Amino acid sequence: PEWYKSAVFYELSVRTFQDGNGDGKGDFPGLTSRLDYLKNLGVDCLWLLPWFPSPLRDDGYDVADYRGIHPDLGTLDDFKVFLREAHARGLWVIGDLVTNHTSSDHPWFQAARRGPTLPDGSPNEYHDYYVWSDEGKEYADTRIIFTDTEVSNWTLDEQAGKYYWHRFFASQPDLNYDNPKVVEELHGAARFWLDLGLDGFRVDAVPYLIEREGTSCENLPETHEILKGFRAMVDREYPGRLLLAEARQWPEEVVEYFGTEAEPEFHMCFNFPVMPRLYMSLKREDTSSIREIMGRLPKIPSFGQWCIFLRNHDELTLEMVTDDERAFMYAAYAPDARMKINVGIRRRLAPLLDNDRRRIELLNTVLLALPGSPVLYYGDEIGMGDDLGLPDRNGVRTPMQWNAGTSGGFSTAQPSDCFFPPIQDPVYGFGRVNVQSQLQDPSSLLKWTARQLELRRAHPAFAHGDLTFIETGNPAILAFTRQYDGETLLIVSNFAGNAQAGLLDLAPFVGRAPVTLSGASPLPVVTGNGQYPVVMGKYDYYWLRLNS
Amino acid sequence: PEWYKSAVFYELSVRTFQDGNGDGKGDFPGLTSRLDYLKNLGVDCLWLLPWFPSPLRDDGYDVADYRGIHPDLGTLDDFKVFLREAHARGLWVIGDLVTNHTSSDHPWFQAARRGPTLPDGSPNEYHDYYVWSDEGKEYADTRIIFTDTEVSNWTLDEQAGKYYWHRFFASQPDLNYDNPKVVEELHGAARFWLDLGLDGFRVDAVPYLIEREGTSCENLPETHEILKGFRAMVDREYPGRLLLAEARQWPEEVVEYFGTEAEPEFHMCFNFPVMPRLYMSLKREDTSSIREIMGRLPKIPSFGQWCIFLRNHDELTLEMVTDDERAFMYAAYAPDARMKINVGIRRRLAPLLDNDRRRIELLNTVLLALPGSPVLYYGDEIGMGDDLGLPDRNGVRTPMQWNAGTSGGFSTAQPSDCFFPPIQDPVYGFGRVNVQSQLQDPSSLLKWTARQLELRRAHPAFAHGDLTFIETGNPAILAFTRQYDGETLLIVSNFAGNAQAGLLDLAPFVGRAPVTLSGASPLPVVTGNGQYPVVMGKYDYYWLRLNS
Ligand SMILES: [Ca+2]
Ligand SMILES: [Ca+2]
Ligand SMILES: [Mg+2]
Ligand SMILES: [Mg+2]
Repeated sequence: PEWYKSAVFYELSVRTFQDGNGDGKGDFPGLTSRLDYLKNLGVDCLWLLPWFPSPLRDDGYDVADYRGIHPDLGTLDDFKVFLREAHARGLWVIGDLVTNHTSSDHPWFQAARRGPTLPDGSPNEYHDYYVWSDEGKEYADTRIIFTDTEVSNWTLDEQAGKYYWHRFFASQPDLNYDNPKVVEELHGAARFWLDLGLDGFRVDAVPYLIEREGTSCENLPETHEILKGFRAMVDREYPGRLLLAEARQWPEEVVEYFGTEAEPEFHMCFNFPVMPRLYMSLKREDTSSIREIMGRLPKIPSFGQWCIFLRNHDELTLEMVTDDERAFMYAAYAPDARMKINVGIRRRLAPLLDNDRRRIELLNTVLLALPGSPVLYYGDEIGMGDDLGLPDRNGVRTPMQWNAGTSGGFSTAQPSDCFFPPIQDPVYGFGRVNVQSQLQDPSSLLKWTARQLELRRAHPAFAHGDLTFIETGNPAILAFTRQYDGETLLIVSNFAGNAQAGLLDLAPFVGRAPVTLSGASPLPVVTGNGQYPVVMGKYDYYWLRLNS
Repeated sequence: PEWYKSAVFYELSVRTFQDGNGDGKGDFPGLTSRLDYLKNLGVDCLWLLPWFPSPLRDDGYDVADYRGIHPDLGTLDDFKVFLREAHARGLWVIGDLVTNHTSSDHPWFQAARRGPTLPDGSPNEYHDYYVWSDEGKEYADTRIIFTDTEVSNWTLDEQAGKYYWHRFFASQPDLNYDNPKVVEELHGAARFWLDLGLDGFRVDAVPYLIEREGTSCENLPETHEILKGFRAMVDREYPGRLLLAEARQWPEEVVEYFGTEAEPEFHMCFNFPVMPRLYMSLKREDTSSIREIMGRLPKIPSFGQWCIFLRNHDELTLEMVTDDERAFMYAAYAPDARMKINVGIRRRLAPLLDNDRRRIELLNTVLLALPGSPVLYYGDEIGMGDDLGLPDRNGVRTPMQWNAGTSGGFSTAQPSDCFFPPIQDPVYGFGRVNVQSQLQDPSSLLKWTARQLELRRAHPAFAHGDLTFIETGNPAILAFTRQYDGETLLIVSNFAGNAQAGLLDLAPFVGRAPVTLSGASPLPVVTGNGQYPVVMGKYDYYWLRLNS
């Protein structure tokens, strides 16, 4: 069983996790000091957000050199030391491979915008690196992903006197995947890092690579043909290593990015479609939305493994839901206008659940109990909040809060001089929410989280089991099984804020004794026709074993 | 129905609650400015600890003047407006009344220790206020309560040249209750406050009033008669007021202190024995002991009511349990030797339960669902902690933590200057635990507690209903019913730290559906033989109503 199947991932922005030189910006020297924390929390893989040189207009997803380390974060040596030390400790590391586009400041585009043919008469290698147009009329019927900023997907470079394509920001010019030179250019970039010992990538914005006139330009098969090339490259050149796709898409298109047994594609994809239904079912006290969405997920290849997440560095995306659901979400979870952005809500996990421990522990159990490898977003293990006064998605990207000293331990510089200012308010401020406190608090959320991860660690049916929903007779109770290697788990959870009664249909399991995973307290043995009755308190989760 | 029966009491010390002027001592003006806080919290009566002028040898139970107020706290006027402002907001306030003895600094005793007659020949009215002996030998066959500091119960005064009787500290001389002038004083002290519109008294040290040769000098009939005299007086002149006995004796020893229908005495007494038991049941995962001790409660007069609590200004008293019981408690709740004192444990509530919100709620619900007027202790609504770095039981008498400003909002004095220092530790310190945070946090403990007091208030069966334990078939689960006026309450509670299953014997209520007091979500109806199977999560509490 491959390593990425049993792994727990944890996502972080180097620039915001821990600064080590008082300049007010996170860095690899500082990240390297903290590796002990992550490891003993129960994290196996780190996934760092982009670390490359870049004018930082989409926080360094606008890459200006693929083989660099942004000055801010340290040097290539620091990076190597970081890597060596993660590895020393049993930690895997992966990064973000930004494939669909670069910054407008990349030397490549600086050459491209000269003209189609060089002033000395000769032709320009770099102009057919990008995607140009004269009138800029192609690919209408194409959505504008950054709706609150971009009015079109073609913009007008003056130096070139033509239009260029960008699904994202104007300064993030899209890369021409019809030019096979460009495919070799990125093959280089991935070799570069993989040679250093990096254990994989999360690859970014992958549906949008190839663009055909008369289609939406998402999930095209040519796109997939390209990706197939990369996984081919890795399957040959670097056995073991991981490829992980971000695809914000409906469930039938999302599965496509695993490929087939015969034509393998990605090792992992994020389960984007389950994550909103989690929040929705919460507010509706109705888990149906969850059952439907999981029931629309085909078997994936032997090698595939789902990637499960609650939140991340981005807005809670609501693009891939019906209009009716979208509006309902906004009213229930985004009452103020500055809580919205693009087609999504820009908030951290805890503020979304109104800082309610009970609801928080609940939705983390379901993150753990589903089929996949879970990824934690940094700071949510201690219950960090947001600063909605920061532009774009910066309010969920504040500094990690280590203790109650200056800037919460992230830096010796005053908050004002940090790159993003650490939360100081009475509820979510570092005064009250920080790691050092919760390493001393016996009942803290951090201890709770460490202690539950460990519990999942001791049962592999979580990581590797099959799944099968149960009948509860009550939409607020959601039950399912996980079997793997002789182990049958029964996970029941109550999405209602008050007590709820179910009748569980355990017909398949007649004669078996249920017991608690924690302490094996015995429950009555299934009998009769196997209709097991239950009552459940507000937001309870029962994690169970069935013994034959 | 008499106000004291429905009410929720709240115990604070003025000296430690809020400081108006920055002297570093709480006082009435400061207290006055926090009355909205208390109104909104949900409580009905303020029990104040001793505010009388005193040298403070025995924490102000050593009184220098029963008709004044200690100067640290304010003036008689400050008190009158505090009282006018409490009342204006529907709060009753009661005070501490120390009947058996005064301080050696009381004028009475200073004037008493001259001699049986004056330097002008004439006799000395105040010689007979206290209790004198020539050889000091009477009243062997009586114990020395404070076995630690005191040797004798007679102490030699050189100025009077005689011995005086004192049950307590030698600076707390017994009043001479066989002298009728003194009974007059006791009545006049009580009348002073009752005129100001004080609503009642906690009456202190009653068993030891009268002392007789040849007895225990405890619980004597003569002493009961004075209290009847006392009760009689208040019924005549100030009807509606409350007299509550402080007195730590088993419930069947204490019933007497209510008196009888014909000859009233005290309106309320404390029930001590359940208190330790709730704690023990939790950690033994077994509730027999609670059932058993409510089972053994005597009948009490119509006007009677029991008082009932969790923690307070003193140590968790383990006098009222078996030795084997006392060991379990010390083993489970007092790992550190220095958490022990005086057959008790000197820790606040959240620390006792490892700051575990679930356990903390668990226990408060039961306190509030059980018969008896509950008294809550300042600071436990926000989960304050303790300072064992302070002597005696001053660990649990730290200043209230209002916000995260200087001295946690209590004073403008720096922490070192405050009367006792506010707690600053990582877990329970005012940077992390305070009112300002908890009001701003939609899911705080403080808000929860108000929710719950609201919930109690809506169902009179909690104040006036009878009590009937049911079966469950599993010790960790504790179920009972409250009934008054047609309404029937069913409150089920889980004392185990993991899921548990029960079979509730609801035979008396077949054909009836239980429903949630919170959002009125209903459950399966009761059917057949009336055995109603349940499941409960760790430390759950189910507050239910039964409809016909
Ligand atoms: Ca593209
Ligand atoms: Ca006496
Ligand atoms: Mg730095
Ligand atoms: Mg003062």
